[PDB]
Amino acid sequence: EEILEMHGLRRIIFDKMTKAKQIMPHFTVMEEVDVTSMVSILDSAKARNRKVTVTGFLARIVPSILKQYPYLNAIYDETRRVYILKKYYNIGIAVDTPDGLNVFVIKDADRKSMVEISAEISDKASRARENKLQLDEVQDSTFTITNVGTIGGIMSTPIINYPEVAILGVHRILEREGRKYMYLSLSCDHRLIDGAVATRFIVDLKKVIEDPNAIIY
Amino acid sequence: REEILEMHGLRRIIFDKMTKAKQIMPHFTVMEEVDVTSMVSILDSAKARNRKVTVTGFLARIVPSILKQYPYLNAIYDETRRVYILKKYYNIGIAVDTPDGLNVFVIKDADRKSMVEISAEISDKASRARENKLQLDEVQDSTFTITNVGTIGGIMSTPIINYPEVAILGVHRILEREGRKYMYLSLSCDHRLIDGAVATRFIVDLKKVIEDPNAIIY
Amino acid sequence: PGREEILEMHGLRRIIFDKMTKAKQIMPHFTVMEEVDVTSMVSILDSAKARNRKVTVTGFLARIVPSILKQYPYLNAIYDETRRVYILKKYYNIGIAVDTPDGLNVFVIKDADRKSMVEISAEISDKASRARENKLQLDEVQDSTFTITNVGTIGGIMSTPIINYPEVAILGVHRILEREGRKYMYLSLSCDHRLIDGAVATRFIVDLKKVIEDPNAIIY
Repeated sequence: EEILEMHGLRRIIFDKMTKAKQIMPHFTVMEEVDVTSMVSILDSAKARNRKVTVTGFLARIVPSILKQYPYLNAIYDETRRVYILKKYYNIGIAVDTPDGLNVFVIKDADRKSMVEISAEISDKASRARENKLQLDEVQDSTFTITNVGTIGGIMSTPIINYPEVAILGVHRILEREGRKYMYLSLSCDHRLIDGAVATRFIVDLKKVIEDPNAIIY
Repeated sequence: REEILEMHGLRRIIFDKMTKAKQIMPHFTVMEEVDVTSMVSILDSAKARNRKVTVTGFLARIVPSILKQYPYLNAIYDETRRVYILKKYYNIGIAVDTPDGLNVFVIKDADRKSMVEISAEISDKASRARENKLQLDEVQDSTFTITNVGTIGGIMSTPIINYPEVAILGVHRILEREGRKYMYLSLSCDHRLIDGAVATRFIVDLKKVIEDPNAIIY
Repeated sequence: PGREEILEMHGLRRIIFDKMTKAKQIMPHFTVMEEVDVTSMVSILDSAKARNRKVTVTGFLARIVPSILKQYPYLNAIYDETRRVYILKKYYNIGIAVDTPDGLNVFVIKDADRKSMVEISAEISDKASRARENKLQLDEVQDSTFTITNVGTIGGIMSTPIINYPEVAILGVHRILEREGRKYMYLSLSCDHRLIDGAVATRFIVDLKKVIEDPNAIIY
């Protein structure tokens, strides 16, 4: 039988994942989303230009709804008692590497359009796998998105990249009937993200991916 | 540019008691799918003359029934480790949203109460709950808890049992398929008292009823 | 009104209390799930319920899973109590979850990679039927490198299972469905989200979908 000891990166996640579920009791909701109009919005932007990914695109909406449900992007402090809510909506997106997991953070989302968000993610990925991500480039996420939905899955119950308060679960696009669906999932600090507040968000995010001719306004 | 926001009356009460919730009770939570077709037209008819009732208050009536079949799930955790205390009355925690936070109220002795007596209650217990007029009377010895979010959204959640009880039951949005109307159900519980198996055997033995309410007359 | 009743604790009950308390105490849990075209499997079972009793879903599954624990070695491990340790295991000894009157028991198909479909399915009843009668021996309940829990012999679409501590991964079997015009079923995974990352976890079950997905090829 072969062993090892906890190495560099694998060390960071060991201690941050223990912390994560050590401290924050998790609650998770899932919602079906008609990503049909979605798809053809991506299959149109792939032709007439370049880029956008399912991931990137979902990162363009996510802030604007964090804006609306304020409690969803805070972090939890040293101090039991307090919270620091956040008003600079910028996201992290977890990538697989060789050495381990990662979460580069694309700064103030709600100001880089969709194309950009999605080249940002690649520059930060194709480097993530080289692990040449300057330590600047991994801080200050108000909130995080995780997509297995490239590698597979249909539904996940993620662990909240601490010390954020929420994270979002992206997945494989599945073909039931004749319209393309994808389940999303949200896990969040149920010390503060209550019954409704939880859902009420995912349902709203749902509500947009499910009518993007709107996003325009 | 940030915002402090500590906590208040309730927030702080929920904080500690969610901390305390999922700190001791390890969580198995399972989901079955229910052909709630035959339940919906039950209700949708009672609108056309019977005044009520509600998806919840309906589940609430059957729920106790099925508890008496598997005692372990209507059981409260305790003080010292080493102690179990299952109860044999039935008061069901059913928890609405407020602007203040998550409130939870218990329909005392639901096993004696009527589909309507239940539902015509949850209403006057929750119109209050948001406008914050709810007596201590209305909030103590719960035996188990049900939590409808599908009046809002979602297909399935991973809800967290209300302490110190031992199981909980999530309800979520109702969707068409064939189109018969299904919706997913979920119940989470303590994996010390409720071995995985027997919880499943609870929701199916619930699932079954929701799919044969004719046969609720037993 | 009302009247409660204080119900104490026991050998096996209290050992479940423990394994469980201490399961989620330190295994911070992740869950993921895919859906399988179990339609091409399920029918295989059906040709062989006719001529060669028996073979199950649990049987079928048990005998594929290790060959997929081979590809990703990271989930076939114990979790160590000099804290920071590995014990990535390299032999496969698959666990099983089963309801016995007294409480949840587990047992192990010693060396799964060496046993054919039937033999394991023989062994499972020859142990469940004996855990039920509470006559199951100390060397049979040990050494599990990984465990499967089936509930869809009673129900469930999908559940978040709890690892048999101190293993490191668990796979959760469910009922089949009949979507249209196909027979699907949800599988589930739960693993220590440290010694097992984000992707990997799914990347795993997906390759396990893959070889339920086309059994026709699993002659070799």
